[PDB]
Formats: sequence, structure tokens, C-alpha cells
Amino acid sequence: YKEGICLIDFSQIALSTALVNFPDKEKINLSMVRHLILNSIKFNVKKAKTLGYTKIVLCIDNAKSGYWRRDFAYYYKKTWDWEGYFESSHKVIDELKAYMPYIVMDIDKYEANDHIAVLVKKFSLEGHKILIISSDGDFTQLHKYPNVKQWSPMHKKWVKIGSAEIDCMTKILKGDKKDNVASVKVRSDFWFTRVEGERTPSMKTSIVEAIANDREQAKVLLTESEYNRYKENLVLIDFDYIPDNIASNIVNYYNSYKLPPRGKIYSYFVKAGLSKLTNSINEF
Repeated sequence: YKEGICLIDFSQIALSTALVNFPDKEKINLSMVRHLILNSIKFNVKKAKTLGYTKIVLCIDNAKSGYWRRDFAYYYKKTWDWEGYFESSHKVIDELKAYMPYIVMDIDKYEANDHIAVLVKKFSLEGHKILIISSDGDFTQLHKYPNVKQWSPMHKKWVKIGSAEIDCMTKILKGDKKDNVASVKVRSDFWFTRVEGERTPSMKTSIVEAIANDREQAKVLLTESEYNRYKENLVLIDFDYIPDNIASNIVNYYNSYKLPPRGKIYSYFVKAGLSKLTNSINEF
């Protein structure tokens, strides 16, 4: 009928796992990274498939040339062997596109959250049941779509939250410092060009919720200055405001993707000296 689909926020999961597993102040090589990635995939694909989600799509963060969102906001998104990791991870990903039986969503200037957001939308409306593997609360924006569950890999629990509308609107109005997205109360590039004497004016929860439950209320509860910022942040926070062309590109990338026959798997594992895994290919 309609195959269950698991969408894995993979860039987050891989790195997050690496940070926790790879000790600080030690070199990270292509071998360590390969083991960790493939093992992470095995442990997660097993969770997905065991639940009826059999079509696995990996979504990667790619900011080599930046972010398509910077087209609207230039300010958007402006020890440990970080270099060693990214270096080896970028090379293992290419091996995934080559041998592994997964659709790897990888487009320059496109974020994993984009592919997920678009694909979760496309296939939820096509009658499929969708499992999002991620701890990112932002995906609660998609929990509104039918047959959409989210599984936090690290803490091994489900993500259940209408209260998602409030969550979304909060970031839309108050911004998200982690991405340099600013409040509507201040100038767009506040986080990038902030002077020391400055800080952001607060946003009353009443107004946030009022607008959240009814967005037409942004026209009356916000000033013209704040309402202009609102319309900006929408493209930066709300998945619905992902430009059609971006989604169109994402979908087309998914459609045209050619999977490698599972025969390449075994030969690959051995090639990479992963013999202690060729007996678990049935789990990939």
C-alpha cells in the first residue's frame, strides 16, 4: 500500500553522537567517524523499520555555500577536533550515497530541516505514515500533519506536544539567537550588529498567544515596524513559508535519486575493513 517513511535528521544525530563519544583533545580519524556513523544508522534504522517505517531517508546539513535563507536575511546564522570530524564525515556521507540503500538529501545551502519539512509535508498528504527521527523541537510544526510521529534518538522517547503553534509563534516574534534571528522589537540584523548598550525589549505572552491562535491579529497587536519584522521572520522560522522553488527543488532531488543495489553494501564494508559488520547487513 503506502510505505511507512522515516526521515532522519542525520547531521544533528551524527555530530551529537560524536561529541558525546569522541573524547576531547584527541584526533578524530576517518575510521572512528565511519564506525560511529554506520553504527548510529544501524541503531536508528532498526528502530524505524521495527515500527513499520521501512523507507529510510537521510537528511544532511549542507552550508558549503551558505543558506538559501540568507537570500532574505544576510544575518542568518552568522577542545574538540571539529575539523577532523567534518573532514571525515563529509567523506563518509559520500560513501553513503555510493553504497548504502538510503536516499541522502544533500543540497548545498539547504538545511536538513528543509528536506524533512518538505518531505514530511509531501508524503503525509500522500497517505504515508511519517516518522521523524530528531530531538529538534522545531519539527512540532509538522506534528499537525496526519500520521506524523517524532522520535528523539538520544533520550529514546516520543515527542508529543496546538501548543506547537505557540512554540512556533514564540520564535517568530522573539526570534532565535542560535540562528541570529532577532525579535520583531528590534532591527532585523540586531544579533549581528548589536551594540553593547543594547538589548531586546520583552514580548508579552498574551500578545504572542493571541497572534498564535489567530495570525490576522498580528496586523493589530503589532506595530508597522514589528509587523514588517514578523513577515521577515516567517520565512526564517515557519516551514510553511519555505519558498515554493526551494521545496520544488527538494522534491525533485528526492524523485531523481537512484538507489545503489544492496550488493554494493557487502563489498563496501569489507573494503573499509568493517568485516565485524558484514554479518549485520540485514539490519541496514
